[PDB]
Amino acid sequence: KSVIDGIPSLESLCKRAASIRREALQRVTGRSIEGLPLDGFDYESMPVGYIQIPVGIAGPLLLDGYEYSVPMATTEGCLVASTNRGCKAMFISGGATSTVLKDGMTRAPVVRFASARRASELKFFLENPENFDTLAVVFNRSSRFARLQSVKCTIAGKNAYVRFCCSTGDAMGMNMVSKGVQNVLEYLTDDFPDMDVIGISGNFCSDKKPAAVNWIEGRGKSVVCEAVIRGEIVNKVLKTSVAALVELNMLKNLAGSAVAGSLGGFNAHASNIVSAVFIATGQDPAQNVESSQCITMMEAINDGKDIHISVTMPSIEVGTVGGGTQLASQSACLNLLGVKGASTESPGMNARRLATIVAGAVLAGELSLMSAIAAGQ
Amino acid sequence: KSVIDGIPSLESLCKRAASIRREALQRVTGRSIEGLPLDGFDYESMPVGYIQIPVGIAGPLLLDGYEYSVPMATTEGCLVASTNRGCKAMFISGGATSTVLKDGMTRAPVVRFASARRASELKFFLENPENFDTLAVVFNRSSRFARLQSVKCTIAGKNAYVRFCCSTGDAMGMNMVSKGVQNVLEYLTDDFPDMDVIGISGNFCSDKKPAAVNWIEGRGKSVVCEAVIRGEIVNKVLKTSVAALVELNMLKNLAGSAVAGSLGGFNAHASNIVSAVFIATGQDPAQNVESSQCITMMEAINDGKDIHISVTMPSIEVGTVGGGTQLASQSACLNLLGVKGASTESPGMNARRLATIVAGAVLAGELSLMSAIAAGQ
Amino acid sequence: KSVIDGIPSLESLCKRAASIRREALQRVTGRSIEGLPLDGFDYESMPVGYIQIPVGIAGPLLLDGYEYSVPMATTEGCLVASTNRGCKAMFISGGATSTVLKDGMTRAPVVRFASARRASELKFFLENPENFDTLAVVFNRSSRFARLQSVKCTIAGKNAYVRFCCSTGDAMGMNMVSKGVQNVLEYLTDDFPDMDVIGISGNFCSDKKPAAVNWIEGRGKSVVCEAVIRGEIVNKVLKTSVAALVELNMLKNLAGSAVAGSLGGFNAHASNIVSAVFIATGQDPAQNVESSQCITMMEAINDGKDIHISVTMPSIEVGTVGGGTQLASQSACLNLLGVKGASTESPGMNARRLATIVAGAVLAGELSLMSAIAAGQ
Amino acid sequence: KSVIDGIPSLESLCKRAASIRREALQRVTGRSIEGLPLDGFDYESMPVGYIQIPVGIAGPLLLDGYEYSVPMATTEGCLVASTNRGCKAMFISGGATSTVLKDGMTRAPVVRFASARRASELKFFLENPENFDTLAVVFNRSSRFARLQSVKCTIAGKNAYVRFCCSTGDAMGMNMVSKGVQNVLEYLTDDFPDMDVIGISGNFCSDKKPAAVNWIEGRGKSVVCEAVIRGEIVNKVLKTSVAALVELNMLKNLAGSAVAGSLGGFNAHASNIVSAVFIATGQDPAQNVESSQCITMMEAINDGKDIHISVTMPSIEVGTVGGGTQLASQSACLNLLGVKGASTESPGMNARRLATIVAGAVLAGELSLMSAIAAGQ
Repeated sequence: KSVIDGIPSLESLCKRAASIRREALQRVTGRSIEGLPLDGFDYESMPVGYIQIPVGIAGPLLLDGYEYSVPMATTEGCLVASTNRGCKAMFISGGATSTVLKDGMTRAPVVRFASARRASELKFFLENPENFDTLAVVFNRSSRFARLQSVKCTIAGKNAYVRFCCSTGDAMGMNMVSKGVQNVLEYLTDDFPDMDVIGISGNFCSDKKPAAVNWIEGRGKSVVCEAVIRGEIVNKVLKTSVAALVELNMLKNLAGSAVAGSLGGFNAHASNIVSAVFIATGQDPAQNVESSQCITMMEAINDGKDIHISVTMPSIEVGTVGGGTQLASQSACLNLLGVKGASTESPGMNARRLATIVAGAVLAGELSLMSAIAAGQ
Repeated sequence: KSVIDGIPSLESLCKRAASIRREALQRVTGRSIEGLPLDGFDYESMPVGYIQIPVGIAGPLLLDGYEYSVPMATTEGCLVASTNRGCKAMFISGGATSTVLKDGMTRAPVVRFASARRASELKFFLENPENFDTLAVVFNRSSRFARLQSVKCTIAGKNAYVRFCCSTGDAMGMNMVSKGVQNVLEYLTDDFPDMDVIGISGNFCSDKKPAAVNWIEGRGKSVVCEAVIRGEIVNKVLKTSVAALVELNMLKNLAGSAVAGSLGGFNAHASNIVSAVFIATGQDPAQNVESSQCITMMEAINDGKDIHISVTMPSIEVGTVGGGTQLASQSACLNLLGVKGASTESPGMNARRLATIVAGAVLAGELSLMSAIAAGQ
Repeated sequence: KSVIDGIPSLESLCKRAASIRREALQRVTGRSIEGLPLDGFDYESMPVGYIQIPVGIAGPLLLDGYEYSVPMATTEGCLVASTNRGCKAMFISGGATSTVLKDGMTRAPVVRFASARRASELKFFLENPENFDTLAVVFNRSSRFARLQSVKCTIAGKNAYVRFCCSTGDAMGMNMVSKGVQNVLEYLTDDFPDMDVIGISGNFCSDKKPAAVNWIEGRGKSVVCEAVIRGEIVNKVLKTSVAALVELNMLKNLAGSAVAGSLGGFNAHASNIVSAVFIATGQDPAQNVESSQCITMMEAINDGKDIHISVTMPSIEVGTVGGGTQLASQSACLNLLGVKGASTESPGMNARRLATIVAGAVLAGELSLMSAIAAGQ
Repeated sequence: KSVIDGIPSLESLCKRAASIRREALQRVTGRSIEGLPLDGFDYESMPVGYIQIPVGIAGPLLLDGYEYSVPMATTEGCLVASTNRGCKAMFISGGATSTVLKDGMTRAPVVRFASARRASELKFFLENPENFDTLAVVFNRSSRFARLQSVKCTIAGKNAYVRFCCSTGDAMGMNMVSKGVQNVLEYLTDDFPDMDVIGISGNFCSDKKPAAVNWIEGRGKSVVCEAVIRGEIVNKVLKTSVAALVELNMLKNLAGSAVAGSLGGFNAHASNIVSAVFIATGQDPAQNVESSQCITMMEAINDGKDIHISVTMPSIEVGTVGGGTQLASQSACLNLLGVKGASTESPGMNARRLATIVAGAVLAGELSLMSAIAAGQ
């Protein structure tokens, strides 16, 4: 208790230190943090406690022939219940099919020269296919798992925003892409000694921000997920018509988002589902900003009898290794999905499958909410 | 254990039911969820468990003359440590000043008519100042706390996207604005019996999506937060110059975001800080998407000797009543900030103060990360 | 010819001076400008000649009960021919109906203070309804025709972007809104002597740039134009189906523009028609950038038998007085439309009608090109 | 005159026909088009006349070591005069340096399949480097000058937006890229007989619309143009300081455009200069919408003594062959610049040089207007 004393004049004595700081904070603050638990968490895995978010289960989600019980960390029973209704409707409709369209994490440092002419010489150097193997060798010293895929260099005046894209195995891969970029920036001091490195991120990555570069180019896992709901199931189960769902999608998710001046927001509530699964599975909750990017498409097929439904999500940023993924509670949620840790089969397959599951759960959420709106007409 | 049996052929027997579903899920799934705790949570407050996120403390944050210990729910000690460094630098610089520029939650139903001419008659009706008091009376039956502020009606063909804005006291207010919109849509069946209500949300709100309507118009709390760091402190404490910080802000947060095609992403990592405080204080983590919207400005003042730093955040969506805010752990975090529950002084003052604290913590995070980048040159 | 001499050692001796500069330019340049005419133009109305663009006629365009022969200044006979086909199809379909949703030109100076707190005091002052009549009196000294409608002040750090909106009679009104803004900025030196005026335009207007402020808020004339094409005419004349046109609109103008990351570009070729009419009628060709902003909507009506078609154009910037509108050739084109000069009925009615004609011609162009694409399937 | 009769009962008897239609139009319309000339134009090169726009000269513009007299087709003497002031300031500052960063015209058809899985198979086929030479051979039958550079396929649900990029020699190249796309779509019916071609343009090109695809990826000529103005010239000639110009650029062209929600509009008035040169040189005036895309950068160099100024313009769409470029008056304006017709040296060099001249004239306009604003403080 004398430790709490010196309040007078943290960075520690983990749990013992955790306990000391709590009393110091309540004493100095004058505020009770009574309902914030200390006990029940391994702090070895400036902590003062931990918050609790309840995990609900949505499913079974039938995806590429497999059944998933989707963990959703949220306050609202109504989000789990609604996603669950979407899972049931797709389960009797042959389930969902996912396709991974692209897989690579990006980092875009800003560097500058004395002229745009000189900056353009870095661009032409880096984008010359003959130089790729050398840049990749330098980059890939980053890690066992780092594989450079591309370098795109955008010039703005005497500045270059140099977008590196690489695979990172089952890691989300922000630390890996960064080490790789540092290798290439050090290697470049030979042919480019006039280069000033302004920052490891020039906001062209673009990390934890909505950006057209990510919508156009993708970032992390670019995924499309689709299902066909038969007319008879749209009528009997979803209590609407093919026509009403197609029209609502066009008026709400396409025209409405257009009128609102949306960037990547051509969907009903992808953000709700992405956030809940992200927190359950120990992802970075700040990457929900670009991971929720989605265009929902609903089209009449088979002479207007059935509906083709899809979500296209260009920038799902997930990993199954590192960060919050290796805490006990979040690890258990990845294990439920069968994507805990690195892939046995081939590096990155677990993080890819996680991305397809997010997209499948988003498709279920879109079908359920859009059906409820349409049925309520 | 026979309950787990009928697996054969949730919506319950709260904790007792919670326990039953867990065994049913592990048995049916074939997957261990061993490290997901059941015990230690009041389920009365389809749950199968809860995840734990550790809470670190950033501060003291000196804001409008008061000192705050900012709870940050995150995996990374480095985010708390960095935000803490920003708090110290501002604490010796006279602290931060916040200004609330606007406060109101929005909902934008999509309705349609047989013609754009007819849709325009709803627009001119709703936007006619003589009709406001009648619309407000109908709207404000929503709640003791519901106060209609404005109605803006955007026409797209024969469709109207009708944006309602109202104060909601200390509630985030999505349910309140929605009840109010339903009152007005029912009242309108008199003068507009030809009106088809397509949906309570036409994506023009715009909720949990990045949209220019929210950047231009605001949503929830629109806040600016500012501080002045003296040259001598920029040199000795932040290990950089006024010139280097102003140039990095222009090249990274302004030019870089512009080159990336950003919408509201004119900042270094507002999303990181917003997400951590949002989860600590039981906010909706999906509203991080628009609540992270921020332009960071850094300008040389006093003949280039000092630096004026600010964040302008048009759409911070927070409440201190309802949702996750009334769970034990998240309640304790609001109580630390002194903004638990409804305002004693005047309804909405707690949710406003919470918004200013988020903006202050974001300013600290921006100063710390931008200083570290600049100092690393 | 000695004048051309002093080539030796812009701003003049109008036609006489025009002729002198031409020889000086060919002599000094070494380049023949033989095919650029000098004769045939009244230079009294550093000119070296004039270019010629041929004027084709599209119509009759049946709009709000009147018939128009639409002058289109363009190189391509195919653009006039296609727009003409659209006019015919609408002419047998009952013609088009326009609605003016808003009419006001904007200017947004950037001003700054020592703090965001102080900048916010200008915001609250300017947006306080009690101050409006005083601001309007100061503003409206601008002109006989200047009528202030609104002032919106956006704060970014210690800077204010102050958006003034006013009616300007039949003038496009950029010079009028500017004089009015100067009056208000001078009047404000009393209560705001600390205010630094950084520029008369802070790019928030936003003039001759694509900006979400103009898409969301409008600028100049905000217009919707609509028509109904009967199934039998879609089949027999346009050689397609209602279903094919609705699907093409959703896949091309909505989904396609969304995938492209469009701002206000939810249309097939509004820009082609706007540019041609703008140049014919002596408008500012640089304002084509925001005047082409358009969402094209095509919806099945009457149990899928007929198609409702519309264009919604939030920022058509036109005048019938001042600028190029009072040159001989462009005056003749306005006179063809019956909108030459100021309105006899009421100030602004000619410029409003011109805006509805542009929207009608755009609707015709959209119907023709979209029908040709659909029919080509 | 009996021809005008049958008014009774567009497509012709060129000038003879031109004359007939004029009387028919005045008779039927009741409107005089007296000041629209018929005589003075070769109609062999549904015309009813031609408009006249006066051509002013800006320069000399010193660009990559050469001097240019820049033809500007505009109503306002003040735009030519202002651009002229910018040319003088750069002329005594060592002139401007341009760099072409990319050169290729794009077309993006929308095609669809029964599934996103099947659509993804077209993507992987088209983006497989092993298939490139076959696709290029099929594409390049388009023309002597058509050279396929890249194919990027974006999937949205069961739809593919397939972006083809090719060089087109000195032609703007919209017709060439289109023939090439038709070759590839016909060749694909072998391996993809299930493919439905919805349209030759799916708005992902993106032609005559502001789109992030063009800002991020470029379209036509991507150009950067730069100059250094010495402190002594900023003081004595431009009547401002290096500090004031850098601050105005950051507050107006960067922060202001950001606050406005601009896409590619990070500049003062690029649109004004682009439109004037486009019309003078017979370019497509509708392509001003994307050709005006520009970020203006102004940075203090040499210990704050001098200013580095640049424009980066990702999508300048110009040709010197075909369209309006081969009319007499517009041909004379290209000839003044020394870029009339196809390149003798190497195909495309004339259209590239034209693009660098536009960028140089835009830089001059930006320097002049920004200096005038700064000097007026």
